[PDB]
Amino acid sequence: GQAEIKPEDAPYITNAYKPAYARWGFGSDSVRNHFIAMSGEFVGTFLFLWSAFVIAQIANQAPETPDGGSNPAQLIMISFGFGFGVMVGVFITYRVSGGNLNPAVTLALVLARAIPPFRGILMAFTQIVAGMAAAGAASAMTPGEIAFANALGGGASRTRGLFLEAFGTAILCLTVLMLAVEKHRATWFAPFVIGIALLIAHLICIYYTGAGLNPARSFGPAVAARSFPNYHWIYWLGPILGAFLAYSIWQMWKWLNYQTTNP
Amino acid sequence: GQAEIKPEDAPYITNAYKPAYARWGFGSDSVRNHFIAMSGEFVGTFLFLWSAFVIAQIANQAPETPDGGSNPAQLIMISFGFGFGVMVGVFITYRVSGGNLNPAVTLALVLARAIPPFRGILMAFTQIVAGMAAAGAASAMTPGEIAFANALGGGASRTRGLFLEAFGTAILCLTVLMLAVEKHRATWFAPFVIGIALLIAHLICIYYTGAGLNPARSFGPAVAARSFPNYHWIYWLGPILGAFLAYSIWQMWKWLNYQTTNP
Amino acid sequence: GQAEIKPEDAPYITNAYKPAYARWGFGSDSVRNHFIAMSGEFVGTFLFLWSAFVIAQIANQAPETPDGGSNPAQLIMISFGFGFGVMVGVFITYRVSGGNLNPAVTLALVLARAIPPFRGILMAFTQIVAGMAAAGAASAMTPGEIAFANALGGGASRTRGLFLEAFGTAILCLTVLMLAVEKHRATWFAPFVIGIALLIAHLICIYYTGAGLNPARSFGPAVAARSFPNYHWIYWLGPILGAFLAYSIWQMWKWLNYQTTNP
Amino acid sequence: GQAEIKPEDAPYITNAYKPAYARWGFGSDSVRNHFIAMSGEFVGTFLFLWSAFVIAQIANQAPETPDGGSNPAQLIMISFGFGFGVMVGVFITYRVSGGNLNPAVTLALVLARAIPPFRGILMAFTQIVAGMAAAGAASAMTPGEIAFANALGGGASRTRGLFLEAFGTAILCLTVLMLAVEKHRATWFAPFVIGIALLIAHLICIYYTGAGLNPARSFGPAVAARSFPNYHWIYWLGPILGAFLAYSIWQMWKWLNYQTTNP
Ligand SMILES: CCCCCCCCO[C@@H]1O[C@H](CO)[C@@H](O)[C@H](O)[C@H]1O
Ligand SMILES: CCCCCCCCO[C@@H]1O[C@H](CO)[C@@H](O)[C@H](O)[C@H]1O
Ligand SMILES: CCCCCCCCO[C@@H]1O[C@H](CO)[C@@H](O)[C@H](O)[C@H]1O
Ligand SMILES: CCCCCCCCO[C@@H]1O[C@H](CO)[C@@H](O)[C@H](O)[C@H]1O
Ligand SMILES: CCCCCCCCO[C@@H]1O[C@H](CO)[C@@H](O)[C@H](O)[C@H]1O
Ligand SMILES: CCCCCCCCO[C@@H]1O[C@H](CO)[C@@H](O)[C@H](O)[C@H]1O
Ligand SMILES: CCCCCCCCO[C@@H]1O[C@H](CO)[C@@H](O)[C@H](O)[C@H]1O
Ligand SMILES: CCCCCCCCO[C@@H]1O[C@H](CO)[C@@H](O)[C@H](O)[C@H]1O
Ligand SMILES: CCCCCCCCO[C@@H]1O[C@H](CO)[C@@H](O)[C@H](O)[C@H]1O
Ligand SMILES: CCCCCCCCO[C@@H]1O[C@H](CO)[C@@H](O)[C@H](O)[C@H]1O
Ligand SMILES: CCCCCCCCO[C@@H]1O[C@H](CO)[C@@H](O)[C@H](O)[C@H]1O
Ligand SMILES: CCCCCCCCO[C@@H]1O[C@H](CO)[C@@H](O)[C@H](O)[C@H]1O
Ligand SMILES: CCCCCCCCO[C@@H]1O[C@H](CO)[C@@H](O)[C@H](O)[C@H]1O
Ligand SMILES: CCCCCCCCO[C@@H]1O[C@H](CO)[C@@H](O)[C@H](O)[C@H]1O
Ligand SMILES: CCCCCCCCO[C@@H]1O[C@H](CO)[C@@H](O)[C@H](O)[C@H]1O
Ligand SMILES: CCCCCCCCO[C@@H]1O[C@H](CO)[C@@H](O)[C@H](O)[C@H]1O
Ligand SMILES: CCCCCCCCO[C@@H]1O[C@H](CO)[C@@H](O)[C@H](O)[C@H]1O
Ligand SMILES: CCCCCCCCO[C@@H]1O[C@H](CO)[C@@H](O)[C@H](O)[C@H]1O
Ligand SMILES: CCCCCCCCO[C@@H]1O[C@H](CO)[C@@H](O)[C@H](O)[C@H]1O
Ligand SMILES: CCCCCCCCO[C@@H]1O[C@H](CO)[C@@H](O)[C@H](O)[C@H]1O
Ligand SMILES: CCCCCCCCO[C@H]1O[C@@H](CO)[C@H](O)[C@@H](O)[C@@H]1O
Ligand SMILES: CCCCCCCCO[C@H]1O[C@@H](CO)[C@H](O)[C@@H](O)[C@@H]1O
Ligand SMILES: CCCCCCCCO[C@H]1O[C@@H](CO)[C@H](O)[C@@H](O)[C@@H]1O
Ligand SMILES: CCCCCCCCO[C@H]1O[C@@H](CO)[C@H](O)[C@@H](O)[C@@H]1O
Ligand SMILES: [Cl-]
Ligand SMILES: [Cl-]
Ligand SMILES: [Cl-]
Ligand SMILES: [Cl-]
Ligand SMILES: [Cl-]
Ligand SMILES: [Cl-]
Ligand SMILES: [Cl-]
Ligand SMILES: [Cl-]
Ligand SMILES: [Cl-]
Repeated sequence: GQAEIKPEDAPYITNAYKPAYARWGFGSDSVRNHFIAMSGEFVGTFLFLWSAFVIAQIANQAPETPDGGSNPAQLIMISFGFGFGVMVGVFITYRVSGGNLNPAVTLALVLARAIPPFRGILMAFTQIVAGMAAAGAASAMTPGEIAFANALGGGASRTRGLFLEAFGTAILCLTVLMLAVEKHRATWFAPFVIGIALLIAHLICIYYTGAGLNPARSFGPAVAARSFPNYHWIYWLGPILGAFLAYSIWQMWKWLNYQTTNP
Repeated sequence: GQAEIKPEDAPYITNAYKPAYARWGFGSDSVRNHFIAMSGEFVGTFLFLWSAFVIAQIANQAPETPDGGSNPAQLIMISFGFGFGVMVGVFITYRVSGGNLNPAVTLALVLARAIPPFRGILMAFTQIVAGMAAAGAASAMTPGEIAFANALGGGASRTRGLFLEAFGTAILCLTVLMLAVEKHRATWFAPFVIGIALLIAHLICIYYTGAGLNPARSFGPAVAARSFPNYHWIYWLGPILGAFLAYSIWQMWKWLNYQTTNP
Repeated sequence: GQAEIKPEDAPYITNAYKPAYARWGFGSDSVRNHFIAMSGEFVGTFLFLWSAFVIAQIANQAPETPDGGSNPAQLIMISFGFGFGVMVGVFITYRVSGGNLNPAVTLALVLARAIPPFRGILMAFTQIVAGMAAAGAASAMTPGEIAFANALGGGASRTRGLFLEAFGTAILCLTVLMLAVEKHRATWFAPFVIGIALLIAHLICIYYTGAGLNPARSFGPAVAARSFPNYHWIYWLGPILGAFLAYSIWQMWKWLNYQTTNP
Repeated sequence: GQAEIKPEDAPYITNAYKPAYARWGFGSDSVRNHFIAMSGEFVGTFLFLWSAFVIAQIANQAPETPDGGSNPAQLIMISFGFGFGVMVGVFITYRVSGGNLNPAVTLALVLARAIPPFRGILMAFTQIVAGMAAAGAASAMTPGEIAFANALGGGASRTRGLFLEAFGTAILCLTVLMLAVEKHRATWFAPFVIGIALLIAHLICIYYTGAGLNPARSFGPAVAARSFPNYHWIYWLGPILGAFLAYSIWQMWKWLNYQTTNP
């Protein structure tokens, strides 16, 4: 009553498709392993953010919408660039670094003790450098003035923008926690769900905040544009609050042993 | 002829990705387990409906279409917010509560005896409170008048709207029954299919009814807007009829032992 | 070196998610089994085509595009209704009838000897009745004149339309053959790929032919509109040619034992 | 503690859904096996590029956007045609040829030693002939002048276009390497990720270069239009550079034994 697995096909069963941080135990603090993790975060964050920056540049060449109105097709395009861009980046780098590609996601995972603090700082630094490189590349590669930096819009105040950014980032981070960090038959598929979470968070936030949801995404274009709005802090504090909210929900479920009827 | 599973990778095989209601047997009536289920429905319904309400708010800032015409890009955006929003919510909460996020889905599952009536009532109450919280949050977070409450449009009568809502809800509930409640190799993937079902149901209904398809989705914005149209009942009776239709089809297939050639 | 499967989780492994026709051997010619198959095709085809007809009705209320031009957002909406509509229908009915939902797909599968001719005729008749019911329901449920019947457009001739319909249907049928009929680790996922194939085929065909790709989809609206264009035959012959082309490619690969390096 | 697999269901476990090149060992140099591989690349590339060419033809009938601006809905439609078109093609041909459908992808895989050079040349030649056939068919099937040939736009220079094409092709090729060539539990799903990578690469490139990303995609329409721009070379050199960049990253990760904490 077992189905035969041919020896040439055993790798597709034995080689689990799991985030790299699930297997960062003893031995992980070598220079080699720190470099692997940094290289995954650099490559992944660069390709995700470069892609999404060029896509936003293009989408923002659409004719202006009167009276401050929204442009649904434009918003869909930009959300695809970030949502599908992160999906591809995370699928590529999942077994390299785990594909965080976002200092707020790394923060949630350090709070959850999925990633130790020093490795987490290395990853976050890498993501921010990658975002600076992506912004510089996207600027160099496109004509016109930079149109992919974050700014308030749509009549949103700074306070509203802070809360939009926090709850959007929370959705993203809770997705990573429940699909990638939690170990089950759907862990392999987490990069898909993470990408859809980011897609959604962009449909919520682009019109009002530009959609930061990721300090590395917001910092790099500000550097490249040589321009920091005085409300730039919302793109740091909002995602940090969202990481903590997501962690807090996950932690409650872990204390409750959520997945088991009779612990 | 078996492929080796390394002990560190056994959790990805042994921990099934299955809806929580599949494992609610003896022991389930503890306060702990009722609270777990309520917390999954609250978190999931809040994040799904909050997201989708803000997305609809934004989409409804598009310039008006003349002569009552439709705006396909706008309709696509809103359908993404509800369809992908529910997808993310259900993937997050699948092993917490099963991710119903909708009193009509809970009703279908109580009729199918997947969920017992008292737990079902607790879940439905939770969903309605979550929808009120989401509406209040989305209103507080966005400028302008609320634009995410349901209303008839597109020249549709109340009777047409009732039938559109019933058949759209039936599609959703039959999806949950056949992909999540029925146990097979695709059960793990049900949250994806459920989200696409809801996406479709929004492309059918937004233009004509606003797309309720979920009494908790329709009630909360009416509370927040301090406004109930006299036809609000279609957003309760239509989804209830759809739950019964879906249940009736599933029940026929169960009586027939559909999946087996020679019972 | 094996991972434990808890007895309550064995159904998710032992109950394969496979099309019903894979298991239609001895015993299949009972009235019960013919009725099961017909009921799957009726329910699936009705929900798919009803959904997609209402979605097309709505999309076709968009303001007219000047000079015969195309409207990409409108075309995307309609393609979503048919592509995601068929995806949901096939996922629901996969283990009931196999989810053909299309006489041309049934024809390809009768040529491939996946489905015997008498059962195939029963299924095709059912699909055509379902399409008539869906058209009548969609008409009854929506205001205005029917806008979901097929017609030539975009400057396309009948001959061009015949070839567009044939090659689009071939893509669909080759997808079913290679993902659902062929037995492998991705068979379970065929409903997804089938839906994307149909999505693509609609982006190819709507503007020029209305996108028939399915005689049951084309016949029912003509009945409901009390209107058959003299070129209606392209919506029968084109899909029949496409079924044969797909079958011919698959048959060549089967003769070649494509999947095996050293037969 | 094992779940029963019924003998009729063993094929869905034993028949791995893996790219054909994973199993091209001894015996592969027969005429039969060369023909199988060529037939997969021909069928797959023809259906992908034919589909996407007709879709682009249609999308390019949209009313002109003033002042050189972008049209997000149009760009989304075209990206769907190539991204979902390649997805369907690769799912169909995965176990036939591996579904490269692109000389630059074949080049990356020859550099990675996944495909030997002579077979690789045969595949690339086939892809280019398929692209010529697809262009000729799409032209013959549609009214109007050909609108699916690549050209610079959006104010992009040749140098910018070369770099956009190189980095977009790199994303595609790194996706193939890390999801299809690398052997793990997600290899079966690589056709999905490959299609999303191509979707993204089109949202980056269409507006500025037309999106070549594939010498067979760029050559065939130039032949059919009897028109080669003097910058046509960017559609060869850009994808070749991208293949090398992707290979270089993958090779670094292979030298590092990326997937293992303690080699
Ligand atoms: C002398 C004591 C040496 C202790 C070496 C312990 C190395 C544990 O190392 C861990 O092993 C697991 C496999 O068992 C892997 O999954 C982890 O990737 C790895 O970090
Ligand atoms: C890895 C990223 C390298 C990208 C290099 C960007 C391409 C340079 O592009 C050049 O920019 C000039 C102004 O800077 C313009 O005047 C040129 O005509 C344009 O080609
Ligand atoms: C919604 C309540 C928490 C978010 C509030 C964001 C306030 C942003 O506003 C900041 O408030 C600070 C404290 O009052 C003042 O010190 C700063 O000058 C002011 O910019
Ligand atoms: C406390 C939140 C974290 C902020 C991250 C560091 C980004 C700050 O960065 C700095 O912004 C200043 C604005 O006054 C500028 O003058 C500098 O130009 C800018 O680089
Ligand atoms: C086995 C791990 C579970 C730990 C015991 C959980 C018992 C608490 O159970 C729940 O706690 C909630 C507090 O958030 C209360 O609101 C609920 O009323 C209560 O049922
Ligand atoms: C003295 C009698 C005590 C009866 C205790 C029965 C507990 C059954 O409990 C059930 O067990 C299943 C595992 O077997 C789990 O899947 C279910 O989650 C759980 O509800
Ligand atoms: C968890 C949800 C908490 C969200 C709080 C909403 C943000 C408050 O936002 C404020 O609303 C005022 C009117 O109410 C406006 O006048 C302000 O300028 C706007 O900032
Ligand atoms: C399509 C037939 C079933 C749906 C019918 C919806 C009727 C909604 O209309 C209601 O009909 C009731 C009964 O006649 C009257 O009592 C109510 O006043 C009227 O509002
Ligand atoms: C029978 C269908 C279920 C209805 C769910 C309860 C919602 C009713 O709710 C009530 O609607 C009334 C309209 O007359 C109002 O006057 C109240 O303002 C409103 O809260
Ligand atoms: C093994 C479980 C199957 C129960 C026996 C089913 C026998 C009925 O079989 C079917 O019943 C339908 C009623 O809906 C009739 O319309 C069909 O003609 C008949 O074939
Ligand atoms: C006296 C001879 C009676 C012959 C009865 C043969 C029944 C075969 O029946 C077949 O069995 C397979 C399981 O083995 C199932 O997968 C198929 O669904 C079923 O059609
Ligand atoms: C299962 C499908 C049943 C759907 C019934 C369709 C709803 C009837 O709808 C009615 O159509 C009339 C004209 O026919 C209009 O005049 C009405 O005001 C409209 O309500
Ligand atoms: C492209 C070649 C095959 C498709 C051709 C479609 C021809 C549709 O045209 C039909 O051609 C028939 C045969 O000449 C004539 O008998 C019919 O009157 C004419 O309508
Ligand atoms: C040979 C292709 C199959 C055609 C399927 C049958 C559809 C024909 O149907 C018939 O079309 C005629 C047009 O002359 C009409 O007069 C009838 O109104 C119509 O129902
Ligand atoms: C083991 C099953 C494989 C059957 C033998 C296949 C041998 C034919 O092989 C191929 O046949 C093609 C015909 O379409 C020719 O075009 C090719 O040149 C030839 O290599
Ligand atoms: C006399 C020596 C003959 C050597 C024949 C070796 C054939 C190896 O052939 C390989 O076998 C593998 C299965 O083991 C398959 O996966 C590969 O597809 C196949 O190329
Ligand atoms: C496999 C691809 C075969 C496709 C054949 C294309 C259809 C021929 O189509 C014809 O093109 C003529 C000009 O060439 C036009 O004048 C016709 O009226 C149009 O029908
Ligand atoms: C960005 C730097 C690498 C890409 C540069 C693309 C240059 C395309 O420009 C080419 O440059 C060649 C070498 O100077 C000259 O020989 C060619 O005439 C000129 O067309
Ligand atoms: C070196 C990059 C590879 C180029 C691939 C071959 C395509 C060249 O092709 C040739 O382009 C020439 C332009 O001068 C033309 O005159 C010919 O018309 C054209 O077919
Ligand atoms: C077991 C296979 C791993 C081979 C040994 C890798 C040791 C190199 O390790 C890394 O090399 C990088 C070079 O790219 C350096 O930048 C890093 O500082 C270093 O940690
Ligand atoms: C990507 C974001 C990385 C988060 C790094 C958080 C840095 C906090 O790390 C802290 O860990 C404490 C252990 O409890 C130590 O006591 C402190 O010294 C240390 O600063
Ligand atoms: C989310 C919607 C929850 C549906 C709850 C339905 C409430 C009906 O529950 C009913 O169950 C019956 C058992 O047959 C009892 O006899 C009744 O007393 C009870 O009201
Ligand atoms: C959905 C479309 C169903 C296709 C049914 C095709 C009907 C052809 O079936 C044919 O089978 C032959 C066996 O070789 C018989 O000899 C013929 O009598 C019979 O008509
Ligand atoms: C689709 C693109 C196919 C790439 C084919 C690359 C052709 C290079 O192949 C090369 O292989 C070398 C082995 O090191 C030989 O020494 C050379 O003779 C040969 O040209
Ligand atoms: Cl260590
Ligand atoms: Cl403020
Ligand atoms: Cl109990
Ligand atoms: Cl009415
Ligand atoms: Cl029988
Ligand atoms: Cl003609
Ligand atoms: Cl050989
Ligand atoms: Cl240049
Ligand atoms: Cl899977």
